[PDB]
Amino acid sequence: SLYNLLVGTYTEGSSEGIQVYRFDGADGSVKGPLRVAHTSNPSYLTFAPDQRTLFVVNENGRGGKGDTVGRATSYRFDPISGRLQQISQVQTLADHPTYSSLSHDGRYLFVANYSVQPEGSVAVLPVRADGSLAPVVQVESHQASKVHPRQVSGHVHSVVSSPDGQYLFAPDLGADKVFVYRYAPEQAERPLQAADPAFVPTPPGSGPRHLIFSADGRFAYLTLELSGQVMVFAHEGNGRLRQLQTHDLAPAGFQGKVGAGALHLSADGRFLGVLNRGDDNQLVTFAVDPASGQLRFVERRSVEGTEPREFAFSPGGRFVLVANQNSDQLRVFARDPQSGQVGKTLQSVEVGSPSDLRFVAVP
Repeated sequence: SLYNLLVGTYTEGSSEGIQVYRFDGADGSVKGPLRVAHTSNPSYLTFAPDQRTLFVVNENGRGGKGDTVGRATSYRFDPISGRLQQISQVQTLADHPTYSSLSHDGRYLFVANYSVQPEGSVAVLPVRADGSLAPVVQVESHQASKVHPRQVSGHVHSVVSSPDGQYLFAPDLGADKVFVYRYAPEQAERPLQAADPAFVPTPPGSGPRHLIFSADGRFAYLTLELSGQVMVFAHEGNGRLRQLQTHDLAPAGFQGKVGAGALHLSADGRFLGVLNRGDDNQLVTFAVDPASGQLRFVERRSVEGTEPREFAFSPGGRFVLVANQNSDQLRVFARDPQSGQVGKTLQSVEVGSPSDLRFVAVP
């Protein structure tokens, strides 16, 4: 049961770009890399539904040694050989683009410019029929909350459409808000229209980061980086969210820094995994109530490294893989798809500053 495993990375160290590995669902082994696509800081990977057209953010910023402006790059991917072919590359108009997503009709790539220095933004990039990117047509920056030093300017950390695709949600870690836009392709010159409400506030100094929706669009889950929490919302459609629940990621009595990072639901909708960084460095697993969407704590598993940046459940659910950015390693763990429990460490993979993981089956 063999899959391509594409690994995004930061390229300040040994990595030279996107690394292509092979994952075996039969034993959990990771082998490679087979190929590396040379490019600057390809830290987040987004595939079109064909699983052949790949969109990448080049998370460059002004204080870098190398390229200093944010870019987005598109690729074609051959899942037989592992080959990646660059199609196009354009500026995102702000530093550190760190996340992207395609509009539901494929007409645009929404980009989250994080921008360590002022100012971050949502950027809108048209996508041509051949998968090439066109220059930015819209840029939206935001007012910051100034509750934490990391919030003196706006920092967009994800851009996520509702599953029906009509609205685009943009958690801004510097604003303590999730901004909400209506997607209006009929207005090619400004496809993102501010909705009502225009945002969903989060607690002061909480740092909203990543948002996901349940498959049925009824609920949304949001990490709060600075507070070390995950928030549960009911999604009403029309771009409206109402708060249901907030849960700490670290136990009561945990002394040490915390940081909430990536989150993903399992393919059966039954479990939510959330990373907590800081001094905690755990994958936190919750059971998801299908009726209320609320979360019940199941377990915490040490990621055996520092700054876990992303993770991915394996396609069959019998493994989970964590990218430990500061440790320069991937870790593969056994997983029980029934209980959601994460077990024995099966392998550690040395890779420079890994930041994202994506599975594509080998035809």
